[PDB]
Amino acid sequence: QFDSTDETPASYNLAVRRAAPAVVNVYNRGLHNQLEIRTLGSGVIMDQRGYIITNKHVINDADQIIVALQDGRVFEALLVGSDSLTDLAVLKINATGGLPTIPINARRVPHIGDVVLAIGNPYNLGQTITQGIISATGRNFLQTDASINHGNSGGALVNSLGELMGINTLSFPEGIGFAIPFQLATKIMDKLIRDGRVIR
Amino acid sequence: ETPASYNLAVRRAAPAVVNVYNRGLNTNSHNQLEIRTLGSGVIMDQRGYIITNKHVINDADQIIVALQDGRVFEALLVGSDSLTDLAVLKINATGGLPTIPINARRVPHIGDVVLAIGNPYNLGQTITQGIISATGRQNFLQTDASINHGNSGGALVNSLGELMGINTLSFTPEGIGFAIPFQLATKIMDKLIRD
Amino acid sequence: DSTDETPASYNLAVRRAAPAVVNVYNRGLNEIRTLGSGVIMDQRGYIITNKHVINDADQIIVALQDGRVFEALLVGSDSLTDLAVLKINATGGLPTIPINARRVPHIGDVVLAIGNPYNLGQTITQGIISATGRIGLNPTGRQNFLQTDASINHGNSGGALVNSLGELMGINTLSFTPEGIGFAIPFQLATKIMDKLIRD
Repeated sequence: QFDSTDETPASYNLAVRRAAPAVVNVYNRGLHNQLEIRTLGSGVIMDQRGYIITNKHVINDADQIIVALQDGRVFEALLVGSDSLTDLAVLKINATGGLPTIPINARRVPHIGDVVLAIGNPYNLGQTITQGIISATGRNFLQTDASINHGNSGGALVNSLGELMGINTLSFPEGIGFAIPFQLATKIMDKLIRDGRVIR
Repeated sequence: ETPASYNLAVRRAAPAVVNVYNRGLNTNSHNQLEIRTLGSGVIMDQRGYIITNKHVINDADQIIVALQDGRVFEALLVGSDSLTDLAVLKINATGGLPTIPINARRVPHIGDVVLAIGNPYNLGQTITQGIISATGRQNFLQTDASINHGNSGGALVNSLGELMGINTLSFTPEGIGFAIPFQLATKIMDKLIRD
Repeated sequence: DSTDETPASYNLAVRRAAPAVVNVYNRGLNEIRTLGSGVIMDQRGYIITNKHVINDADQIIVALQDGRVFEALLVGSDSLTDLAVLKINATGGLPTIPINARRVPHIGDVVLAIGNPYNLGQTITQGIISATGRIGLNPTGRQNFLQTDASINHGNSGGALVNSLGELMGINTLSFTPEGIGFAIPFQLATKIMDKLIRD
């Protein structure tokens, strides 16, 4: 009939290996005295210093914020700042051995129709990769049909090369989810780190 | 490196997919015109004939068609076919109209990548991606390209931007949507215009 | 213009694998009590399906995409994996599912789910492999499930999850409002379980 032994399966594994290591699980814990998870989501390690972007609604009223990396390391995180208007928050973790960081191509712009992968921790199932495309822009938000669920907020939306296109945030309905464009997220992050708040 | 993308199909076809609005009098209040329902449509040729779904325009007191390039028109119902749930509209434009790419010899195959183009929940034109899941579903294509209220009457195109069908309705089931195949849609349209 | 271009398509995977995926019907004394899918694993007529689909069946019917319809015999089942092995006896040759024992599934690989959701007739849906097992304790309670966003609905259980080459990656389980979260028993395990149920 046919022998597919030497053929190559169509795959986005390259984007996964490049980006997924930098996407963390974020847990919002509350203190009767025992510390339990109140809500959860994802976050993206933006640079070597341990700065991480996540959504503000994921960390609101946390008595403790925990960050878990795909490689097994767990950290208690410091809340650097947050911004309600963009629903973004920045965390800081103090790691010793080096941290994986999300690929960022400063010159790339998402285009409608681009294939994208959503990376997050839906329903605490553990890191999950889902695929779709950029459905619309301007919304400003990117819209995508890459399946997003509770637990994906604050995680990454990357293209087939693993470059960050945005930070998943909202899920409207089938296949309607939104991400904050990476240019805006990066700008808000720098302001939160520099000023501790977004001056407008 | 080049990101994998269906942006070419989008640029070739999305310009011809319109936002359709069915406005009716609010007879429970003061008969003021208000949006009763909405969907999408596909501009089929330069004369301004547009295919949409019959259920989207049923009982409209006024049919509005909005193009992605900013132009807005009031449209006229040419006719409909309840069996296929298709309707044809006509707008009178000047300056030229974007039209949907049609390859009359392309045969849709199960597994072909498709993009559904429409206006779900009136959020503005939205592109979703899936494949052709089955055919002859009776003459209907089935697809897992996400379809939502607002997509009805819009275009289902392949990665080249060629029209594969007119999205009609989705079967909580996930990823089950149907479209009238383009050959049939076209035959029905010419008949409604003609007779 | 686009006359000579070629539409992106997974029709090849479909042509290679879909003929071997069957519609399974569990009938009870009186009609249809429940339905699902199955995968013909070899020419002798051995078929894998899920145990829950055939539990308590008075008569198990198997329908092929080529239009042949058979009454199947239950060879055995395993509630752990929720797999059942059926046997049909046919005069004509039988289409079998492509199996590449050396293929290692990767997170990010494109996959097609093939089954009979809602008894609409065989349906192909596309997604990617979202995860290949879990190292820690998690909601599935298990460690080797393949997870995928290829749309899975009632009727898909027991059907095939294949890659773009048509190679069997796994057997889709019961349907999991979450969106794009579905699970399959990896093919290496399904193959081993089937052999054990056939021999003893």
